[PDB]
Amino acid sequence: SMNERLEDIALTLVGAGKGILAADESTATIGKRFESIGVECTEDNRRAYREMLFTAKEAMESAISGVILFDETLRQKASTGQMLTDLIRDAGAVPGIKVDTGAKPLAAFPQETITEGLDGLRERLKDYYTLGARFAKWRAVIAIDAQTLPTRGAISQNAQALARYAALCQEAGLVPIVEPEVLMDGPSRQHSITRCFEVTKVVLHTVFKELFEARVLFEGMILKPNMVIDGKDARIASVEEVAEKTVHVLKQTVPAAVPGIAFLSGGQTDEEATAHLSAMNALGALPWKLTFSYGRALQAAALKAWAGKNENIVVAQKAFCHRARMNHLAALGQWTKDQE
Amino acid sequence: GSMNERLEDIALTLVGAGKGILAADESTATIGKRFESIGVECTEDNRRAYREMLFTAKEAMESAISGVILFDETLRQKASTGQMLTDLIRDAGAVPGIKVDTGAKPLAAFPQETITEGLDGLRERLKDYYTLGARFAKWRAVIAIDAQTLPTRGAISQNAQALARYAALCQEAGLVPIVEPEVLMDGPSRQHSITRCFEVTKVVLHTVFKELFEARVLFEGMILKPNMVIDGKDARIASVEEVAEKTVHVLKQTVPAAVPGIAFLSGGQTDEEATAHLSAMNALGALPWKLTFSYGRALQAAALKAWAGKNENIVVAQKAFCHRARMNHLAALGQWTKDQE
Amino acid sequence: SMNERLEDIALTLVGAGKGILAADESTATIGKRFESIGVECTEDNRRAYREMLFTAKEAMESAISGVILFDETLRQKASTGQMLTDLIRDAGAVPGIKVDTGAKPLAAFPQETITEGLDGLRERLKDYYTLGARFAKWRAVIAIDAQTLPTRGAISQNAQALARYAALCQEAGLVPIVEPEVLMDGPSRQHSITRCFEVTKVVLHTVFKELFEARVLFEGMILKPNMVIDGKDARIASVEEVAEKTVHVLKQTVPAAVPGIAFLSGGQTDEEATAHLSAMNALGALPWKLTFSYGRALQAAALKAWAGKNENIVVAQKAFCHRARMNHLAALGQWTKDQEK
Amino acid sequence: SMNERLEDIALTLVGAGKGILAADESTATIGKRFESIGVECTEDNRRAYREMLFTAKEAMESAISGVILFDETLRQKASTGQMLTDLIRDAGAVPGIKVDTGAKPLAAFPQETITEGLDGLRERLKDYYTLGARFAKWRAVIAIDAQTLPTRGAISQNAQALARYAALCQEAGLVPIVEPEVLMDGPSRQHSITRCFEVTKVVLHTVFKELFEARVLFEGMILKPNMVIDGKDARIASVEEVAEKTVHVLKQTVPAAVPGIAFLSGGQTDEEATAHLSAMNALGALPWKLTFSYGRALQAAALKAWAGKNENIVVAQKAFCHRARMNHLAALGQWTKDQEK
Repeated sequence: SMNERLEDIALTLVGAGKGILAADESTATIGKRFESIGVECTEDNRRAYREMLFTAKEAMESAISGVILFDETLRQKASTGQMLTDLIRDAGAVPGIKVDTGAKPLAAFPQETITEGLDGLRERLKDYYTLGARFAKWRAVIAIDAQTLPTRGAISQNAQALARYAALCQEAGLVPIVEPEVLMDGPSRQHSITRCFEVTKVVLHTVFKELFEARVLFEGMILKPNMVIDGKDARIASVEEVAEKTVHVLKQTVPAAVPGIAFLSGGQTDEEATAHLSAMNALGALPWKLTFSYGRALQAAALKAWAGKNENIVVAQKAFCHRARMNHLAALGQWTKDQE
Repeated sequence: GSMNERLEDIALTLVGAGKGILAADESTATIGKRFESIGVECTEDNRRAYREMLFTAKEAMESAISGVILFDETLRQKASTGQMLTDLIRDAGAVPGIKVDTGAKPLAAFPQETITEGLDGLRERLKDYYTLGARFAKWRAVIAIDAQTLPTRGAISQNAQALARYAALCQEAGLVPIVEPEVLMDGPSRQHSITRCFEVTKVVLHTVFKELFEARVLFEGMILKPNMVIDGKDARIASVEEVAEKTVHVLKQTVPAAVPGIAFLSGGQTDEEATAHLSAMNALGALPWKLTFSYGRALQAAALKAWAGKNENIVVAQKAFCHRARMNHLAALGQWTKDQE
Repeated sequence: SMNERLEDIALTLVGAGKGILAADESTATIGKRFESIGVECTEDNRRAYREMLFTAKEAMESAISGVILFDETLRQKASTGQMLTDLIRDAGAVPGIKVDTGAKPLAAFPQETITEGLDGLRERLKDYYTLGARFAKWRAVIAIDAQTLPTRGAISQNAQALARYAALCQEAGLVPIVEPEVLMDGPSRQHSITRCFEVTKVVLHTVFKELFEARVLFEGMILKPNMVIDGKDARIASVEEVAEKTVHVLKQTVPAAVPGIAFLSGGQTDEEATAHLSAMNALGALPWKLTFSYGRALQAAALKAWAGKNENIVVAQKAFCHRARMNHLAALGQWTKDQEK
Repeated sequence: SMNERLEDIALTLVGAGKGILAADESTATIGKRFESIGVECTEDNRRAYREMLFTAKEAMESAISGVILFDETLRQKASTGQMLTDLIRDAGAVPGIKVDTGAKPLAAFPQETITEGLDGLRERLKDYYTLGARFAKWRAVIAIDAQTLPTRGAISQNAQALARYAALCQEAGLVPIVEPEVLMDGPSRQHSITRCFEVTKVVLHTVFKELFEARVLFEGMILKPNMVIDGKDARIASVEEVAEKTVHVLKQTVPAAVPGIAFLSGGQTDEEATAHLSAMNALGALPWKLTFSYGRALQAAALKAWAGKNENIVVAQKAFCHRARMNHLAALGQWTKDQEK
C-alpha cells in the first residue's frame, strides 16, 4: 500500500503528456541566473520570480505535472498571502522538494564531485511530507572528458548516495526523482556523442545496480538523466542521432519497471530540448514514458522577459506558457518546428 | 556494426510472429533418461529416428517453430532420406541452433550447487558450428533452490560469469546466444513457495545481466530463457494468473528492454501449465520484449510417448507434436484457451 | 610527504605498547553510563569526569598514545582554565575527534543501522584540526544473529560510508580510525564464536574493499574492530581461542600495510579485554601492531569509584591508572593474572 | 586436515631459502626457447633437456623445493627408464603440474587475453594427484600500456578463472600457485614502474577478492606475481626501487595469511631477477616468505650451454647449479654481486 501510493504518484508525474517544472535552484544557482539578466538576488525577487511561474495558469494546468522546489520556496507565501505550494496544488500540480545540499569535491578524485545531504534526511522528509511535498529530487554531477573522467569510483560513490537517498524517500512516502547528470557543459565539454553514450551507459547501469541493492522500488521512482548528446563546445549530432542514441542507451540500462524518464535540459537550447524529446516520442512504443523535467529549457525565456520587473509579469508568463506547451506537445510526440 | 545489426535480425526472427523454439538439445545422458522412461533403448539410430520424426512434422515446424536447439550429434546427423537433419529444419523455415555447454558439474566448495563447463576451445567449436548452419547457441546454468540456504551468491555469480563468457564468444562468432539460467522447480528440494522463487529469480537475473553487461554482450543480439516464477513441483498452489503476473513483474525489474525476446523453459511444468502460463502472460497488455517458448518437455513428452520407439507411430506422434506446437503458437500470440484444447 | 605525515601519526598512535583511551561517548551514551551510577548528566559533570581522566598523569604519560573525544569535550576548558586538550597534549598524548553523528535506522533493512555524519565533514575536519585533533573516529554498527543478520546490504552501505569518511580525514590531515563493530552485546547475544568469526570476516573484507576503491592510504589509518568472540550471554570461548581466532581473521582480511589495530572492548569485562589482547601479543611476530582503543574496559571501574564526587577524584584516578597499566602490559604481551593483585 | 595438508605443502614450497623451478613451458613455448639457440623442438630433445636439469644434484637438493611441469614431462621417463617425477622426488623436491591450456584472445576485449583450462579439471587433477603432483599452476596474462590496457573486465574475468582453478585444486588436495602476470615484455613495453605499480595493485586486489568469494583457503596457496618493474624497453628503476615498490604493493594487496610469494622472472635478466629478490629479503620482517618461481632466470644460461648436445650435460648442469645457488642466497637475503664469481 506504500508501494501502491508511490506507484500512483510516479505515474501522475509522467502521465498524459505532462512534465516537471524544475524550479529548485539553490540560492547560488538562482543567483547566477539572476545575475545574467542584471537582477539582484534578494529573497523577494526569488519569491516574485517563482510566483510569476506558479500562477501561469495555462502551463500549470495543462502541461506541468509537478514542480521541484528549493527549501526556501516550499515555505514561501505568494504576495496574495496564499502558500506557494497551495497555488501549485490549485493548478492540479504536485509539489516536490529538492533535498541534496549540493555537489562537493570528492576526496582523492580531482575534478569530480560527490553530492551531500543524507544527514538528518529522514526527519527533513517527514516535515516535507507534512508540508505537502509528494516527491523529492537528488542531483549527482558526473564530470566527463575524452578518457580519464569520469572514474568508476566517482560513479559508484554518487550512485551509492543516490540509492541511500532513494530508499529514505520511499520510506517517507515521497517518490524520488533520481538525477545522475553527465555534464554536457562542464569545465571539459569537447567530448563526442559516442563518448557521452559510453559514459551515460556505465552511469545508468551503476545507478540501477545500487538502487537494486538498496531495495528501492523501481515502480515508485522517476529517472532524470541527461540525453546522450555531444559536449556543448563540440555539437555536431543531429536531432535524430541524439534521439536514437538516447533511447538506445535507456533500453539497455533503465528497467521497464521504472514508470517514467523526465530528461534534464543540461545546457541545451530551448528548442533543442523540445525537438529532442519530441523525436524520441515518435520512435515507436517504449516501456516507460518519456517527458521533461526542465529548468533552463522551461525558464530561460521567462526569466529574460521578466527582467526583475513587476510590469513584465504577463509577458514573462507568456514565454513560460509557450515553452510549457511546446514541451507538452513534445511529450506527446506532436511538436514540429512550425508550431513555434 | 553490420554484424551487431545481423545478430538482432537473427534474434528477432527467433522470437517473432508468434513463433517459438523447439528445445531438442538433450545430451546423450538426458535423452537416454527420457527414452528409458518409455522403454526405448537409447542408441544413435533411435535418437536419429526420434528427432527426424519431430523435424518432418511439416505443419508444426512451418507454422509454430522459429528455431531448433540441437545437440552436437544431431547437428552432424543425416536423415534417413540422405539429407542432413538441418536441411529439413531449414526447408521448414526454421533456424538451427546448437547447445554448447558440456553439462552442469559440482561446484568446488559449494556443496549441492553446480557450475556449468564448456568454455575451453569454444571459439573454435563456434566457428565450426556456424559452418554447419547453426545461427544461435545455448548454455544452461543450473541454479539450486531451497527455503533459505540455496542458492548462494557465489554459485549465482560464478554461473552468471560463465554465461557471460559464453555469450561474448557466441556473438563474436556470429551466433545469437540463448542465455538459460534455470532456477529449478523440480530439483532435490522442490517444496519452496512462489515468493521464494520470485526473490531467488530476481537476484539471478539481476546478476546474469550485470555480468553480461561487464562482458560487453550486445543485449539486442541475445535471447533469455528463464524459468517462470513458480512454486516448487511438490507445493504447487499458485494460480495461472499469479504465475503470469509474478513472472512478468520480475522480468520488468531485471530484464533490459533492449533484449528482443524471452523464451521460457517449461522446467517440469505439465504441457498445459506451460501453455496456459505463456498465454496469460501475453494477455497482460504491452511488453518491452516478446514472450514465447523454448520448451523441451512441454513440446515433446507426449510425442515421445506416442512414438514409443516404433516406426509405425511416426504419424500419431507427429499429430501429438503438431498439437502442442500449435497450442504454444497460440499462447505466444495470447490467443490460447482451454477450449482450443 | 603528507602521506608520510599520516603514517607518522598512525605509528605514534599504536607505538611503544601504548594505546587509545576511547573517551568519545556522545551525550546520550555518556548519559546512559552516568545513569547507571546514579549521577546526573550535566555538562559540568561530564567536564569533571573527563578532567579526572586526563589529569591522571601516571596513566596518561605511560599508557595512552591518544584520546578519542566527542565534539563538546574538544571545546571544553578544564576547571583550572586550560583547554582539556592542553592537559592531554602535556601528558604526551594526541587528541582525536569522533566525527560520526550516530548509527541511525537503515531504510529497508529492519533491525540494522547506517552511520550518519558525512555532510559538511570536510569543513568540520578542517576546524577540528585547528582545535588540535590529529586523528578522527567513525563507528559502523553491525548487528548480528544466528542466520539472518547482518545483511550484505547493511555491511556494504556501512563500509561505503566508512570509506567516504576515511578519504576525507586523510585529505584534511587527520588519521582516521575505522570502527566496524560486530556487536557482542546487541539484542541477540547468544550467537557462537564461529558465527562471529564468519560475520567479522565478511565485514572486514567488505570494509577494506571500499577503502581501496575510495583511494584510502592504508599506511595512514587505524582499524578498531571487535575481537572475534561469542555473544555476551553465551560465552564459551577460552582466552586462547578468542586470541587465535581474532588474529586468524585479521591475517585473512587486514592488509599488512595497515600499521596498527586497536581493538574495542565491546561489552567484555575489564579483565577479558586485557587478557585477550595480551594473549594475541604472545603469538609471535605479526604484520601490524595490536593494541587497545577501549572505552568501557578502561573507564567502567574509574566511573564507579568516581560516583560523581570531587572527593573521590584520587581513588577514581588510581582505578583508571591500574587498568591503563594492565592494558599497557597487554599491548606488550606481558600481562599475567598475578599482576591484577 | 585437508586444510592442514595444503598448508604444509605450501610451507614446504617456500621454506628454508628454497624456491620453485618453473619448467612447465608448453610445446609452443619451449619450442620458441629452443629455436632461439638453434635446437629442434622434438619430444626427445625436450626430455633430454629437462632430464639434464632434474639430475643436477646440488641444485636440486639444496635450492629447489618444487618443480612445475608440463603434462608431457609429468608422464615422461628418463633415459634410465625411471619416471622423471621420481628423479625429482629423490632430490627432495615436490612435483607440481601446470593445468591451464593457454592464454587466448578475450572476446570483445582487443589485445587482451583470458586463460582456458577449467573443463574436466577436477578429473585431470585427481589423475595428477595419483601420479605424484602435489601442487598446480595457472597463468593469467595481463596486457599493459600507458593508459588503456588492461581493462577492468579483462582483470576480473582472469581473476574469476583463477579462483575457479584454485578452488578445484584445493578440493583435489593440490596447492594452487596463482600466477597473474602483468607483462613487462609484451607488445607494449615502455610503461613506467609507477604505471606497473598501479596496474599490479588493481590486479592483486581483484585476484584476492575473487579467491575470497570462491572460498579459497589463503593459507593453502602460493602467489606467483610479477615484480613491480618498468617495461623492458624503458628500464630505469634501480634494484632498490623495484624491491621497495614490489614489497609495498604486496603489503597493500596480499593477505598475511598467504604463506608465500614466489616471483616470476618475467623477461628480467638472470642477475636482475636474483638481485631484486635478495634486496626484497633485506628489508626486514615480512608477513610471508618471498622466494622465486623462475623459468627463464633459472634456465636460459643452462639451455644456451646445453646447445642440444649430450656432450654438454656437465657444462649445462654447472650453469644451472650456479643460478640455483645464486637464487637460494637471494631467498635468504644473502646475495651479493661478488658471489657471481
